Formats: sequence, C-alpha cells, structure tokens
Amino acid sequence: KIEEGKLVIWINGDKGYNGLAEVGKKFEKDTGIKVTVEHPDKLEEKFPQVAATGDGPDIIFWAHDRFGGYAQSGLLAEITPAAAFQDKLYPFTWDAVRYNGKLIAYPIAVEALSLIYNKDLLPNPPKTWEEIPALDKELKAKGKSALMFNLQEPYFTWPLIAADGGYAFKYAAGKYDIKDVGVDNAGAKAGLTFLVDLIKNKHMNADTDYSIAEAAFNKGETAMTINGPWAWSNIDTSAVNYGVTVLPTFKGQPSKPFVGVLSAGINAASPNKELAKEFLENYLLTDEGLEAVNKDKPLGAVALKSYEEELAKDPRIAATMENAQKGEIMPNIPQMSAFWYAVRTAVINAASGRQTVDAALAAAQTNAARAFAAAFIDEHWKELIDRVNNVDPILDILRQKKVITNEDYCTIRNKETPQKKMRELLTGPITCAGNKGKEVLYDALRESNKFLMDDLEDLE
Ligand SMILES: OC[C@H]1O[C@H](O[C@H]2[C@H](O)[C@@H](O)[C@@H](O)O[C@@H]2CO)[C@H](O)[C@@H](O)[C@@H]1O
Repeated sequence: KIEEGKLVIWINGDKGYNGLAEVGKKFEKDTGIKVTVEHPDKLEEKFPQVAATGDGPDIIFWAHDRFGGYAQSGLLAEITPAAAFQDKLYPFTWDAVRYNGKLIAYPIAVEALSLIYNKDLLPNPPKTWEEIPALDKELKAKGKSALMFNLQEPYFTWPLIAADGGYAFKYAAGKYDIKDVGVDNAGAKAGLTFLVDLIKNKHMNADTDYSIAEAAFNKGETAMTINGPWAWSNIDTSAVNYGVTVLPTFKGQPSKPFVGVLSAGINAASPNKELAKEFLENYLLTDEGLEAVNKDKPLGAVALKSYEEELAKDPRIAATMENAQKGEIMPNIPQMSAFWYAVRTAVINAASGRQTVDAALAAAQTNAARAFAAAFIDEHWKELIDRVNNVDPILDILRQKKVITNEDYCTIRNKETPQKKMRELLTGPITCAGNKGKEVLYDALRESNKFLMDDLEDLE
C-alpha cells in the first residue's frame, strides 16, 4: 500500500514538479519525512483506479474539476484548515474545492488559457477569430502560419465552442442541471464549425497536439498559440519575444475558457494525512514554497493572497485573469469527466471529417449526460468483441449482478468462441439494460480483461 512515514506526490508533467520537489527536500530536512514527487502519464485517470484499492500517492495535484468525482467515490480526505489558514487564501478558490459542503482539497493556483503571440511576427494580434483565415494566408506567403495549438484536448478548443453560446451544464437555482447540456446548441455548432473549417481550408492540422504546437511556436514558425501559464517558462528559454493577451472574439462574443483551480487532494487511504497537511499548509502554501514551484513553471494566479499581490503586477497574469473573467469556473461535479470525454470525442470526429459537426455534437450532448463507462462501451464495442479473451467471468458477474438472466447466461455460455459470446452479449441483453448495464459490463471487463481495458483507455 502507501508507505508510512514518507509522502508520495503526483502532479502533471507540465507543472513545476522540480520546484515542488525542492519544497519536499526542505520538508525532509526539517522533519525526516522523505517526499517523492512523480508525474505519471494520465495520472487523473490512474488515481481513481489505484486509490480505490488503498494505493496511490499520498497527495494528488490536478485542476479542481476532477475532485468531485474522486470525493463522491470516497477517495479524498476532508480538509480541515484552521480559520487563520483558511483566511490566507481567496474565498473563491475555496469554493472550487468544496463538495457537498466539505473542503476536499487545498487550492493552489488559478489557471486560464490566453492567446500567446510572437510580437516580431505579429505586432498587433487579431481581435477576432474571423480574421484569422486571412491572416494565415498572409503569413503562409512569408513561410509562417497564423495559429497552432493542441487540438487533441477539448480544454483548448472549448473557449471557441463556448464563445457564442455553448455551455457544459446549465447553472440554475444554485445547482447544475445535467439536462441543459449546452454542447449542441446553435452557438456550440457555430464554434466547432468555425474550428472545423479552419482545418478543412488547411489553416490548421487535425493532428496537432501539445508538443507539436509548443515546438512550432517556440521556434518562431507560427505567429500564435493558445496555452496556460505553465507554458511561459519554455518560451522564456526560446528566442521568441512573446505577448500574452485576451483570446479573440467569435461573432462579437469573448472566448470563454473553462477556468481551473490547481488543487492538492489527500488520499483517503493515506496513513500520512497529518504529515500531508503539514507539508501543504506549512511548506507549500507559503510565499517561499509557491515561489519555488512558480520559478520552475509559472502557476498562474496563486490562491495565497500574500504571494498573489506580488504576481498580480505581471501583465501575463493580468491577461490570465482577463481571460478568466470572460470564461467560467469549471464545475467540480462527478459528471465532469463524462463531459470532457464527450467533447473530446466530438472534436476529434468532426475535425477528421469522420462525422459532421451536427452529429458529433449530438452524440456529445447525449454522452455528457450519462456515465463515462457507458459511453466508453458504446465507443469500443467492436474492438471489445474482437479482442476479449476471457468471457465466462463476465457472464458470471453479469448474472450475479442481475444484468442478464439465467437463460441469457446459459444461451451465451453455450457459444463456441469469445467473439461470438461477446457479440451476443453486446447486441442482446446489454442493449436492453440501460446505461447501468453498460457500467456493470465495464467493471466486469476490468476484473477479467484488464490489459485490454487499459490499452483501450491508453493507460498502458
Ligand atoms: O482537455 C480536457 C481536460 O481539461 C482540463 O485539463 C487541463 C488542466 O486543467 C491543466 O492544468 C493542463 O494540464 O491542461 C489540461 C488539458 O490538457 C481538465 O482539468 C481535465 O479534467 C480535462 O480532462
């Protein structure tokens, strides 16, 4: 399990993890408690898997939107800061980590996407998305491009989808309504259509990811990118003279980035909860602790009032907060991971021309409102049939969980190969047991065909 008397921290590989480890070394010097900082790939999807068995890190860092799902699953310990400490952070950052009345993490920093532009290539950046096609034509004439940013993560394309009316879950009467999903209204369709036309007309490439866009901007090959504060450090190191500014408007409306509060949660299974509290409150969330992390990769606008007063004078932070004000704080509700998966699928499918914009967003509207696991099954059902090897345990689990009947079990168990059993299952009783039946099937697959499931989720 988790080792007593030391701290293991998980944080994403784009953050200042080397600066965070320096805070860990100061902690160990004063206490004898070793602190190990790791940056596993896809840690936000690995954490609920390993923590459910009592494993994982003592502390997990991620934007707050994932933490409601974690807390609903019982994976996070309640945060209990004294009043003098709670006063040290902005109250709105505490609101981001409150779930069902309860603080479930320590807020660290406010993150929002901005437009980043090369001041030597583009002395005045475009105020509107609509002018970017013409700008790209001009820059292609000179051997450059207008704009490159990560098209593989919906976090980066959401500001444009939301600009003219898209939204995740409608907020009303103090609660999010998982009905009013707004990923398929006229504003969302217009934004994704504009994005998809950029790719169609060869102003962007559907295969551009984080590293490709970062490399191109930092080599001076593209005039603009979209990124967060963590990216400024690498541009500082490049030769690019860059500015950070408000995102372009679409149909006269501001782009609306989803605002994330980088947060540190304590594993409910950790035997080191008191050491973790001490590290986070007395070492990390101080002027010198946050400065060490921020010097490695900028955090954005920090939750710690005393340090934020210094950072707020940076014009790049002013741009971050200007974009933050035009966007929305992300919900932390458990449905957020289903929302993100739905929008990720829609953008990839529409950008490749595999689906029309309208069909992509119609699926996203349905998928955002149901469990992640159900959409996962529906999106991989052909691969499941072709690759599963171990079907009898699945049937046993489905029968004992009452998804299928005794007759179903005997009928399917009688077939000769795993592919035939799986096809009868997926086109028979699994189509008839709602989303819940597909969620039970997903759990059964992870108990019986874990490598297949890990590979399909790209966790291996
Ligand atoms: O793209 C979906 C993704 O968006 C957000 O993740 C951000 C994260 O907040 C930033 O700190 C940075 O690491 O970039 C990520 C996008 O690659 C959500 O926090 C995340 O839950 C969601 O899956």
